[PDB]
Amino acid sequence: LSFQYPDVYRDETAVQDYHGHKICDPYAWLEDPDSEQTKAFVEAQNKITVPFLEQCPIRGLYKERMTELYDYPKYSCHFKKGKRYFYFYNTGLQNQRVLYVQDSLEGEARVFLDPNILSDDGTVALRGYAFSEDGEYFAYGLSASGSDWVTIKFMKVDGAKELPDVLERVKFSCMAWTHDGKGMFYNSYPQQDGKSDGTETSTNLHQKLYYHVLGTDQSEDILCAEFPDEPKWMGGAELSDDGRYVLLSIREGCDPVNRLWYCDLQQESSGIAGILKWVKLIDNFEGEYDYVTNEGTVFTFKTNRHSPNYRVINIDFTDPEESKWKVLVPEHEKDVLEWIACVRSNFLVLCYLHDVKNTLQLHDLTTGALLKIFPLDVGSIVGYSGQKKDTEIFYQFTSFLSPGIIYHCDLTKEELEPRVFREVVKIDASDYQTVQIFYPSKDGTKIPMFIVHKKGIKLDGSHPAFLYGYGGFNISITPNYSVSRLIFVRHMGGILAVANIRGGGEYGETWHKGGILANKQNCFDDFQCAAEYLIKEGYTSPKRLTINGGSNGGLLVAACANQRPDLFGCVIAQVGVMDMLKFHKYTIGHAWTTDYGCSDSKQHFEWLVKYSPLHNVKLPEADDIQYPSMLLLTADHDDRVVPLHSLKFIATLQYIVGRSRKQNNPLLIHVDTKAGHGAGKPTAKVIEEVSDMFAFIARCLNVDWIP
Ligand SMILES: O=C([C@@H]1C=Cc2c(Cl)nc(OCc3ccc(F)cc3)c(=O)n21)N1CCCC1
Repeated sequence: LSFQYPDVYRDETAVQDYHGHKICDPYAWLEDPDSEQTKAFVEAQNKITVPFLEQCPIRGLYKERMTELYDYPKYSCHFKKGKRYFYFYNTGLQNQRVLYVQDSLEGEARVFLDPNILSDDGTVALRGYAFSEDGEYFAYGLSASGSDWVTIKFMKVDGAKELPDVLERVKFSCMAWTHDGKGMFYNSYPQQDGKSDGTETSTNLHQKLYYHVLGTDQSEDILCAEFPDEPKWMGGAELSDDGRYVLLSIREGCDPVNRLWYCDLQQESSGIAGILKWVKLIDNFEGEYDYVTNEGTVFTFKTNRHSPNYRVINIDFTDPEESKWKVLVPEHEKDVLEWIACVRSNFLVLCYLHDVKNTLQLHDLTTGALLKIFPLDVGSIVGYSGQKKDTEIFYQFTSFLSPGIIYHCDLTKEELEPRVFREVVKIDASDYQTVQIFYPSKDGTKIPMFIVHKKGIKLDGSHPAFLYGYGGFNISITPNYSVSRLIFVRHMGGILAVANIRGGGEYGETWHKGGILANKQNCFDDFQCAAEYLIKEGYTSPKRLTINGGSNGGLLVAACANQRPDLFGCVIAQVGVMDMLKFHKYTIGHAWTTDYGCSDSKQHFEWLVKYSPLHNVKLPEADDIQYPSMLLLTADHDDRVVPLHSLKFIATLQYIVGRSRKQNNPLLIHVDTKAGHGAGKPTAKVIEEVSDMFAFIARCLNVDWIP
């Protein structure tokens, strides 16, 4: 190799006992982000990775092309608040998109909130916001350096006037104004020792629900709900459309279930003055209940209660027993109800997932009957606006081969006419083909996969491929426009693939349950079978195949590298969960035990230890097999998945596998600064990251640039 791996001390005395099973953790010390030892480790690692990537002549070519092609106007849906319209817009290469305001759709827009002026490198980003019911006041969250921590600030909308109000210690928070305009619900965590900036690893427990009265200090905020005996519970508030009820959704973890309590605000003795008079309508974690709208005491919810593909029910608060609920929109046999919104008083907009593609349609609130289908090409809905009081909808559609397009429909009209509102890269979609196939996994289950490539290629195994997966947390991986991936097709001759493996939401809760807990290994088997399909069918060959995933997808590709190193040429794991025995100890990791289990349980430990990437690094038995080239990407403010996961994993890879004489493929990490898990990352950093990724592939697989 062009470089030498850093010295990394092994604490051979570090052992944890798990129900009698001893696990050695010689790099446990990398769990302390503040030590001189850990800082020295990160610096030494970056010092080998950066020259390796930057020496690849493809990196500069890729970066230039990405900078050119990503430079196109990006608009969000318009949305109306009070008498004004708002929308986000990026002129092309701004680090953060900017919020604009206008007095009508025809009116001249002006800047309302520009996050770019809050830093010099675009690393302060918006994270959550809420307008008051009348649209005259505005709360917004700010996150620095990509941390999940939020500071909430406030503006008067008329004149875009900054207000003094500031809320600290906010994380994983609701933002909900009471319709009297007096104040806003939000969540905070109690003060903790050490840092709260995203570089700490401290577990987040005892989240509370507070109410902030506009024009007061945070110290005076009213505590409205707390769960002293249930440190993991998190209670989010929303107001009913008529302003009468606070609905509290209590969550215990990342499971699609919640308790649902309500407070009739008219029944408070003296306004919001302390713990509210909660009525515990649904006081268990057996199902999800997501508020859509109400008409008096009849409340409409999206639910998965006895309905793994989701359905719409009405619960009457005056007769709340489950036998009495009405099924407004029954469950479909295969299509998953993703979300539903009430608009124009008595319409419902329903978004379904049909074989991993979105559909959109309009239903009647009173009967649930279908009224109108909104035609879409094959792709995803990634934005929507239209509240109960609104008389129009906007929605944003995206696909693999065309950028986002915004549609508008005036719902006041007899003849409903969905029309293009905003359409914008100077890329010919006709040069590419997209297909969806279904391949059998190990157990026979058919798994969907999308494949995108240049039209007319020969399936002779000669092409480099980029195979992406996630597989968890009920997240569905649906088509989206990616300039970075298309550059790999056009300028590196590549084939793109996304495998819709189990654990995701693509086929509802049964699909999710097929990739969790004792069945987590299904995710990895599904993904390995996707690779085998691409190889058998002649799209690629193992030495030419790159796999990529982020977060739970980082776990995916890391486990696959350990289990089938022969199947892959290159692995890029972004912000991955690698220590499956300790993940629950840090920040919000406790919430993930609903998908993974927890090593505190003897039963769950036996699942986890079999696939935990950190614990399954092993030299391939066969002399002709080495590990694939591997690149781990993380950042120093990733407080979602603390970076120790990647630090410990790369130390282990370099020691166990990197020292072997047969290992010639590099095993590298890069740890970025002023960045976190990914949300809110500035454009400049996104461009650098994708350039790093495709330079790694180019160098490791010796791929030529195609001008
Ligand atoms: O980030 C996550 C998961 C997946 C989506 C998500 C969200 Cl939206 N919020 C998360 O945390 C906030 C939260 C909010 C409410 C709640 F009930 C539990 C957690 C969260 O942890 N997650 N990881 C899972 C694998 C490693 C990272």
